[PDB]
Amino acid sequence: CPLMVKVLDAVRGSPAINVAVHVFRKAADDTWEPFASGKTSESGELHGLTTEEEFVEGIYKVEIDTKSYWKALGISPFHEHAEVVFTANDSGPRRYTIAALLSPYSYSTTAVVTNP
Amino acid sequence: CPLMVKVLDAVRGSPAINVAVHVFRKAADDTWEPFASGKTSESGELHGLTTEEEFVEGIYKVEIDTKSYWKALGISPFHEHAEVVFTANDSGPRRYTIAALLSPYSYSTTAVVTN
Amino acid sequence: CPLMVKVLDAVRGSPAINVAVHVFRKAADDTWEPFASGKTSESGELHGLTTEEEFVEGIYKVEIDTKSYWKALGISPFHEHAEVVFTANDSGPRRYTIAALLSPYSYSTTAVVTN
Amino acid sequence: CPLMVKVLDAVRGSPAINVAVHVFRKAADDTWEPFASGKTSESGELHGLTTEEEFVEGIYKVEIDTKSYWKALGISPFHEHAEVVFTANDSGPRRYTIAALLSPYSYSTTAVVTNP
Ligand SMILES: O=C(O)c1cccc(/C=C/c2ccc(O)cc2)c1
Ligand SMILES: O=C(O)c1cccc(/C=C/c2ccc(O)cc2)c1
Repeated sequence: CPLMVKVLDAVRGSPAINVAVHVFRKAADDTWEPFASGKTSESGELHGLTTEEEFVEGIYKVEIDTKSYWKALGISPFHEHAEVVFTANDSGPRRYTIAALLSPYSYSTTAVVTNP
Repeated sequence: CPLMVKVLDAVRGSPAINVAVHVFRKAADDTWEPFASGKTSESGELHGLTTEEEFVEGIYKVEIDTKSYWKALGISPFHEHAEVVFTANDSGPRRYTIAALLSPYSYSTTAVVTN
Repeated sequence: CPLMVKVLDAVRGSPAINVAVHVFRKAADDTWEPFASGKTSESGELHGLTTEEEFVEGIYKVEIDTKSYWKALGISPFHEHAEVVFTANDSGPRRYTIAALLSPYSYSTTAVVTN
Repeated sequence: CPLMVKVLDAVRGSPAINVAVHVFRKAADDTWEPFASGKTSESGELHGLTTEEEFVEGIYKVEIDTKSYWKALGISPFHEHAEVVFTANDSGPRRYTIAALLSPYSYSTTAVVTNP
């Protein structure tokens, strides 16, 4: 798993379950091409987005659909989504975990990057 | 001042000074059109981006150029930039402060919306 | 104003108003002695805690009563309070702002230290 | 594992390894009694602090020794430690993960609380 996403809910003190995530990769024409998508599990984790072969060098955008998440729980949140944009694999293959901690008017995101 | 941006540096414990910030408004065709921009001041703040008359309801994106900030400090960062995307709503309070707290591999952001 | 405290609410997107804050200074016997206290204002800020003359080098603790804040909003929170413990250092910049961003099961805190 | 601690480094984008953690529990006389201690592993996790039997109702303080961590890496940080104080098990046994994300002048902490 070269790319994993983990989402936590700071209101409930729980994993954020069933959060939609869309990943894009910048193409040669500078547009955002759809790359992979999925949703978080009961553990707040999303695995299996991509493979070592497919996850080449590039600029990637991980869009976490926080608004849709909060609305389903009866909260009208501030943000449309949380976007995480980064260059990947520019010094060879790495494993990336993108973590996000969500509140209705705030989020934090961090990356853990390891060398296989 | 319906929209203010404040940026802080979690490594040095200081305002993040001279950070480029670009604001975009989402157009009818879903593209992002430039709306306003500037650089944070010595206090890490950017005022005067827009006016009440111009800041109508709509979807806005605030892009903070965090990569350039870290590179100028000799620090290699993770993100290309920080992006804060939100809907302006007239029902809610009138003044929006978008705050961002920056680390090389992490950022947080919150909105303080008041009257 | 060598020491200011600012508290924000990440659920409502607002200042955290009327939050009790207590500051302690560590004594020679390692106990925490009361130093200053107050409640945050309508802007979520607490000014006037101390003076330059009184705020000497030492270890300080800022306790923010987050539990009472959430309970007053009908929300069950995790922490008893938020505690920020730090050393005041004369070598560094003169003004300390301790900021805290509150959620029911999480808080963040940063220091903005300036001249 | 009713109590687990996980620590991440926001400067390096990595687990925070070898971070000392001391847990205290408030006694009947209102003093903080030493309860358990340990340090984070290569994954930034600390397991095995306590047991279901030992981890009774109480007010607990988890002190994460962030200053000692940052100093070893050549950074003079702001905080002495990060303290996390909470009532545990007041509605029956729960599993607690205390997570902390560290920077030299800032930290964030969150709790994930699950029912076994
Ligand atoms: O709004 C101001 O005037 C203000 C002034 C000084 C500090 C801050 C901090 C905000 C913040 C953002 C994210 C986070 O995780 C913690 C704190 C805000
Ligand atoms: O890496 C994991 O598996 C993991 C597991 C459980 C919790 C977390 C939390 C991360 C986090 C993110 C943002 C923040 O502000 C504080 C903590 C990460």
